[PDB]
Amino acid sequence: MKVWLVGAYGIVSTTAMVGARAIERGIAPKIGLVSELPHFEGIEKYAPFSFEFGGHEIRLLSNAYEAAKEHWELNRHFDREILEAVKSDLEGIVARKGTALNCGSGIKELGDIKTLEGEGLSLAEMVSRIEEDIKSFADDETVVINVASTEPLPNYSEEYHGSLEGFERMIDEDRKEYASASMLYAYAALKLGLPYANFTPSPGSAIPALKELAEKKGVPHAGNDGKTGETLVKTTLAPMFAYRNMEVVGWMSYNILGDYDGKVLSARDNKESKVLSADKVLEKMLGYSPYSITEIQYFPSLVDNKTAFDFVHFKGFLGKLMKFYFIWDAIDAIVAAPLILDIARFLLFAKKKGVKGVVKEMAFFFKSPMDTNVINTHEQFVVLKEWYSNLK
Amino acid sequence: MKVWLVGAYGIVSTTAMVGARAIERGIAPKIGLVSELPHFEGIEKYAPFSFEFGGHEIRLLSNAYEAAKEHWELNRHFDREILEAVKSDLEGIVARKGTALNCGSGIKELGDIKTLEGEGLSLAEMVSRIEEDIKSFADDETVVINVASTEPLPNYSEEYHGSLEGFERMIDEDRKEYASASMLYAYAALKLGLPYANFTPSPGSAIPALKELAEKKGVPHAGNDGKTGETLVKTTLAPMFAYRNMEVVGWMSYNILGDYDGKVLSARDNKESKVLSADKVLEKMLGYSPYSITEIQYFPSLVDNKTAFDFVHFKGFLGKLMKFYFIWDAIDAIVAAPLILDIARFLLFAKKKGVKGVVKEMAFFFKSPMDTNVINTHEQFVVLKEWYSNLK
Amino acid sequence: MKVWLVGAYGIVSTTAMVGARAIERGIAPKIGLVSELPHFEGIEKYAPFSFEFGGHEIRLLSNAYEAAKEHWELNRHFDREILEAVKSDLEGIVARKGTALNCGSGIKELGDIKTLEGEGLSLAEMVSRIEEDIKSFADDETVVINVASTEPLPNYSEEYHGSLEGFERMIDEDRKEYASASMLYAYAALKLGLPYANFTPSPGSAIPALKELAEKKGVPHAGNDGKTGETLVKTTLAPMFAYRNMEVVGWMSYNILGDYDGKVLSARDNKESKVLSADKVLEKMLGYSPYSITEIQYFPSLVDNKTAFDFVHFKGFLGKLMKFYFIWDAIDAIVAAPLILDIARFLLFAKKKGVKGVVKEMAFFFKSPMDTNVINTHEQFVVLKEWYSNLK
Amino acid sequence: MKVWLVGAYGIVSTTAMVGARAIERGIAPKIGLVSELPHFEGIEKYAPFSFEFGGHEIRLLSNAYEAAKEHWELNRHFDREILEAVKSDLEGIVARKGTALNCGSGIKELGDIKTLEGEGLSLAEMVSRIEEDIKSFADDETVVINVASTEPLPNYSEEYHGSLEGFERMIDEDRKEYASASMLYAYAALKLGLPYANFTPSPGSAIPALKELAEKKGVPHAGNDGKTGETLVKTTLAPMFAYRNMEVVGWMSYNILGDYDGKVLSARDNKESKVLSADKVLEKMLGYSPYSITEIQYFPSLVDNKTAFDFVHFKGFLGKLMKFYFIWDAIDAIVAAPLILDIARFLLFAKKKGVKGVVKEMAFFFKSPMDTNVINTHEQFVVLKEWYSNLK
Ligand SMILES: NC(=O)c1ccc[n+]([C@@H]2O[C@H](COP(=O)([O-])OP(=O)(O)OC[C@H]3O[C@@H](n4cnc5c(N)ncnc54)[C@H](O)[C@@H]3O)[C@@H](O)[C@H]2O)c1
Ligand SMILES: NC(=O)c1ccc[n+]([C@@H]2O[C@H](COP(=O)([O-])OP(=O)(O)OC[C@H]3O[C@@H](n4cnc5c(N)ncnc54)[C@H](O)[C@@H]3O)[C@@H](O)[C@H]2O)c1
Ligand SMILES: NC(=O)c1ccc[n+]([C@@H]2O[C@H](COP(=O)([O-])OP(=O)(O)OC[C@H]3O[C@@H](n4cnc5c(N)ncnc54)[C@H](O)[C@@H]3O)[C@@H](O)[C@H]2O)c1
Ligand SMILES: NC(=O)c1ccc[n+]([C@@H]2O[C@H](COP(=O)([O-])OP(=O)(O)OC[C@H]3O[C@@H](n4cnc5c(N)ncnc54)[C@H](O)[C@@H]3O)[C@@H](O)[C@H]2O)c1
Ligand code: NA
Ligand code: NA
Repeated sequence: MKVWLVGAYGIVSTTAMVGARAIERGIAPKIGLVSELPHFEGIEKYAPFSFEFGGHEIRLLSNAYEAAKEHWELNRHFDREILEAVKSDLEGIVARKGTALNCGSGIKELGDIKTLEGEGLSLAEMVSRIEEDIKSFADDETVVINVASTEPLPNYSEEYHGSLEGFERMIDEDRKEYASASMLYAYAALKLGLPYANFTPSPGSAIPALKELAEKKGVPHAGNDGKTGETLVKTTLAPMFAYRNMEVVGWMSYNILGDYDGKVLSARDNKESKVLSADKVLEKMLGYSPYSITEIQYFPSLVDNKTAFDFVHFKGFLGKLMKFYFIWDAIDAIVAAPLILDIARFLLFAKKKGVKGVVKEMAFFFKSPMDTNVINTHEQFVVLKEWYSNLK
Repeated sequence: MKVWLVGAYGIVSTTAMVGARAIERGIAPKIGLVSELPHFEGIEKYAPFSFEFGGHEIRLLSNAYEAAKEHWELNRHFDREILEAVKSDLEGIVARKGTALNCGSGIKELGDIKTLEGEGLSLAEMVSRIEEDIKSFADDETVVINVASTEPLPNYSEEYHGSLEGFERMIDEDRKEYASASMLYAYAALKLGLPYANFTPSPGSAIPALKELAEKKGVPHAGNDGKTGETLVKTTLAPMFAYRNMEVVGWMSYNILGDYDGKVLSARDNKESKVLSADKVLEKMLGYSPYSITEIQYFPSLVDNKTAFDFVHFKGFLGKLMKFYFIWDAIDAIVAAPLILDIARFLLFAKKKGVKGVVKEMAFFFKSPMDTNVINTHEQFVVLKEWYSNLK
Repeated sequence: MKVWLVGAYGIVSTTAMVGARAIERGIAPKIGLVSELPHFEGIEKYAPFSFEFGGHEIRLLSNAYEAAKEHWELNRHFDREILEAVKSDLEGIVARKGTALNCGSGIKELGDIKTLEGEGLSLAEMVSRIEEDIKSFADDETVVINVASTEPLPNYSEEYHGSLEGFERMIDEDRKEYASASMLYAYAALKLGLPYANFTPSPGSAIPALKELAEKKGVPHAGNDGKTGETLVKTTLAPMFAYRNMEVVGWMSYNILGDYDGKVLSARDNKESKVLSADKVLEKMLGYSPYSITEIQYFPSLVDNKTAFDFVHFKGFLGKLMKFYFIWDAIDAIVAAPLILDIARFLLFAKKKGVKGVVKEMAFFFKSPMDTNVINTHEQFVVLKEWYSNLK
Repeated sequence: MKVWLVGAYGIVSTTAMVGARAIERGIAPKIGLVSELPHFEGIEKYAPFSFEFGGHEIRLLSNAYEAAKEHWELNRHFDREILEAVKSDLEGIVARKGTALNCGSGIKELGDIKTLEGEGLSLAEMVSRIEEDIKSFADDETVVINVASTEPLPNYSEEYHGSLEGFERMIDEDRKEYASASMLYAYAALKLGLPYANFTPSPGSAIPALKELAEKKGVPHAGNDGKTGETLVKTTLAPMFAYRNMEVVGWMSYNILGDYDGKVLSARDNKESKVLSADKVLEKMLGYSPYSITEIQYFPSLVDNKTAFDFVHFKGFLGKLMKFYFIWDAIDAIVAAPLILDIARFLLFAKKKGVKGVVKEMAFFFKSPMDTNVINTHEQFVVLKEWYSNLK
């Protein structure tokens, strides 16, 4: 299959790519890959473990190996022997210039960039560029996945976001103020008939205009926001207090990371997307609102080794308060990369089984799952096993 | 309803008793009580929230208030106002002398004791004493719950444990070597037709002889070993790594507590019951065996504020290792006491709905659930909701 | 001795007062009191353990017992038996209306207040009120200690802060914009010849104008900002990495607390004082600057049980990075209250031994110690033992 | 200078050796090296940073590179580029067969071994072998350092350990029962006039017989037991509670590690040396005894990444209890290796300045410092700076 990755030179994207090749060549195991769990035995009928890559970027690099090597040099998150072994393959992956339209002050932190809007292009002329890039690449086993830096909350609009005719009136009118890059790549993927998933908390396809598009076109789509680390523990651990009839009175989450993702999210406007996609979640599981703080702070020595500290204060019998603490030390790109591969495969599956519109049943992968109030990791894994069973 | 509690002067038992009265008088909330969750709306038809208490003890105290006050003085785990309010009621709860038969070197740590075997009695004469105590107390809404100190592994016997005729040949023969106190109270409860649960990891009713008894007599029973704190997190958190196709390569659990339970478990022979009821659990959820250490150490300053430190080391994508830590700070008797009340109510329910034999469906409450390989807290809560739905 | 406490109805102040009486009546031990360590044997010649209290407040309460009881009700940070025992004594402690001048947006969080400036008074007329309150109270064994909510950074001024003639030209001119409440109480204490310490990070006496005053008047003074919890660990633990020739590359401190102090510091302008009095400290011990973040977030369930989470990332041999974590769970008022008593006693001592100006040698008590680059807790404890030895 | 290392193929030893060469070739920094702190400017007059290595081993390997590579393969605790760069130099380091005499059941865990006693040799004939190995190597700038696996407590003897004439009567008599390998290498180093340090908690030179020897021969010696990680925090952090007049009521230390050191210490008899060299330390700083547990458990996934979890429970004002937690994640060989280099250099220094007998002033490096009750890391660093100042 083919996968077009927006943000193709990022750490998640490049580590998905390193990983795919390394497993393909049989020099790495298949751990971390949900689509390789036994209950999904049979998936390789529809989405075999075979990948070719392309994508959009705004940072300047020769190819995807150079990009992979840049993150590796800092993180050493896979062996030098893997890098060497996948070099050749990754050198032939060359991203295309995308659009950083309304992608926040955070984008400054990425250094050297070049974008389509900086060429002067109108919305319609950018859309055309994006679609040309993908369609030239795409086939009938192609999926577009967004793994680009998180954008701030978009400029509000019922007219331009509320319907597909309204969204297309935006492009027609060249009303840049209401378009964000991630809306345009999602728009482009769906107009071309390709499945789309958003691994970031940027709006993407989560606006009505694009939900309506995906359905008309009969195209499956999923998101938003990969649930990979702290929030996975949170949606796995919060249920417990509910099952035991306890009140969570406060829950603190503090995350520190560096590298590009930590840099970008170091901006106030970009940060806001991720902190509000991480605060309403307790309520969806407990039905009420504990005092819940969630913070991201930049901390450069850690690079992609995002580390989180949470503290859960909770009432139990007689209303006596008690305490729980945890700490997560993992590299974000390792928890994230095989999920891109699973999501893709599950997308191809769903496309082949005639699925269209939000694949709500893929909530298991995401912090802000579209078109569903099922947040509890256990309930989401069941919904996912049962979804796939019904369609196999 | 009535509840006969073995170890009636313990902290769990006395805090169940304080709590029951305090809620009865409407001066405490119903938090921590699973039987009060909305899905169990309707239970109060069969097991209303109304309790009268009795039990067996070996430590010497005037009544259950004096006992409650002793633990309170050290722990202050509920308000002074509650204690005062429940005093009168608890002063009229007077335990009966039980049996510490083959209950380990740990029993020394409890100080002043007196037991039936120390009167010289044979097995048959002790059995008679125990049954006389309970039957005089019991009615048709009576349940017997074991909350006594944890016993070591019992002396092995196919003949005497393997069948009810064989177990009764033990009593007949006065073969003390093969009987443990907790087998005799379980034997007595079931011979009298009362439901029984074991909140401790001592054998209790978990031997074939007594499983066969409960069935013949048409009596429901549940256990073993209340899952209240660290192990609840463990069976709630371990699934996550499985759902995400990760390998847990090692898992460390270290617990420190004091007070009587920490004292008794400070012995090598008594400790062994609890550490082996806490080590095989990962396998039942993951299907393989991480390196898993589980320790209990005495630490007197903590009293009943058992605190646990766990560390989970796990492989993910490409086999990169990563780390998770947690720490649990809670008072054991607060996490444990409403469960005694739930278990009782669920026992009365099950009795009334004609249930007999192991109530496997109550696995949710226990670390060593009898007659079931369902350990995952999520799966156990579902099995419990569905059990009760089918019978309501 | 007498102690006038600014913020006399706060938790620190009231718990110093509860504690002093409880020890006086011999119903509490002398733990937490540095002035009671054996190397300070002999201090009771100059500052016996005997206290009478007064102070300034802006929150409305009948007396210091009602105030003590308010914090106790929420925190239960000492026994009910102590409260009862010290009631009478504390009921006869009645604060006087002070001034909240330029004390930040945070002051809103304290609810019901009344202040001198709200009566309309000029600077000179407020100064007069403050001095009248204290002088009526004071004797020759009186010390004034500031334990009031933290103020934001004051409005900058060389003219009005730079000299005593300049500061007094401020009062004369009624230039409120450049005066903060804590400058006026410090000004008043020193004009009356009383020793002063600042337990908060508000400017207090730490401006040149007031340093010059204290010297002229021959009056000892100390500050700023009680080092009681996290920062005590930080100045005790940071040296270690230096002694071992390691580079600290990043150090994260995150604090969560509630109650009034957490409320007030919940404001952006008030928070700023405490976060900049907690960030430059590493450099003073290591001589360079690790990436250091320090945050305070409001978290109401904790009340005065401020809890902190720090993470220290550091290079060692060959430049390999390694990790250290800690967590502090303590009630702030317990760590803070005996220090008020020590500081006072050490102030009276110093006054009697003819000491004047900044008592740099009391750095051991403070996060921002005036007139000294000695931050390392070990070095500060030595400087303090040696100071007192030289004067005894 | 030359350094003879007992246990020359261990991770500490080989990483000291990798490190020394890598710094020598100017491809690594001098971090972690206490002898390179500015207060020891001038040391390179007496002990320049220049090293040649030799040592005794019992595990079978071709040279010190193969040994270094074995630990590296598992731990990757320095770059591949360093290994390659130091290869040649390390290939020419070939250990000599030593003695595992009375070195515990733990020694089984090391796999393939060969030892002098297994050749049949008497004590006198082994001593001769050991001395021949070292003397052939030694010069006038040679030091012998013990970095071999920890031995159990030795078989008790006043006669044979109590005096040098008595110890030599042991060798003479061939009374193996009372000799441990580490006593014989220490005996040999000192008879040859070489300085000796013990980086392990095995007796070494810490018996009177060998203390008397070192003095007669005018030879400096130091130990025991490198204080590198958890215990360094403990002797840095414990003072704080004392300075603040608090009572530590309990202190828990739990360590988990793997690799050879964790394997060997996995034995009950070997473990005992390290747990009793880690329990009496609090008293030497606080003057009383908190409840203190200290444990080591094997945990193979961690290899040399020893991780520790401590919990400190302590009374403060009014006797209110409060809590502190910490966790140490570091690789033991990184914290340990430059100390071998410092200790050596400080040994050569001391030898040249005519120092003889225990160098008590090197306590700073060790968990069980000989001939001194100075345990507090701050006080030990001062004693060390002042020692060196007095002699420079
Ligand atoms: N565990 C995780 O790594 C995790 C979890 C949840 C969500 N995410 C989201 O995944 C995304 C990528 O994560 P990462 O850690 O690889 O970050 P990264 O910054 O290294 O990668 C993002 C890449 O996208 C590029 N980019 C930014 N805006 C773009 C645009 N509008 N068009 C085309 N390219 C653009 C950047 O140049 C960069 O190369 C981030 O939004 C992150 O928040 C990551
Ligand atoms: N969260 C929890 O508190 C928790 C969790 C799981 C299991 N448990 C089990 O619950 C039991 C009670 O816990 P606790 O903390 O109240 O301990 P506890 O020691 O205070 O109470 C046990 C009581 O039983 C009595 N006893 C001991 N052996 C007896 C015998 N054979 N016959 C009659 N009485 C006997 C003791 O005297 C004591 O009063 C222990 O086995 C414990 O391991 C507790
Ligand atoms: N461990 C600690 O508790 C700790 C450590 C370092 C510094 N401090 C500082 O101590 C101070 C008091 O701490 P707390 O926890 O008791 O807080 P608190 O809010 O309960 O007490 C402060 C009291 O001062 C009063 N106040 C505020 N501004 C005033 C003004 N300008 N004039 C007169 N009264 C005023 C408030 O009404 C309140 O009653 C805070 O600044 C705090 O930041 C506390
Ligand atoms: N931070 C630390 O690494 C640390 C801290 C304090 C003490 N120590 C002590 O340092 C010693 C070495 O630590 P390591 O982690 O390198 O362990 P390691 O097991 O890898 O190295 C010890 C080496 O000594 C050899 N050996 C064992 N007994 C011997 C004998 N009697 N004669 C000659 N060789 C022998 C072993 O074969 C091995 O190669 C251990 O005692 C350890 O407890 C280490
Ligand atoms: Na870690
Ligand atoms: Na705690």
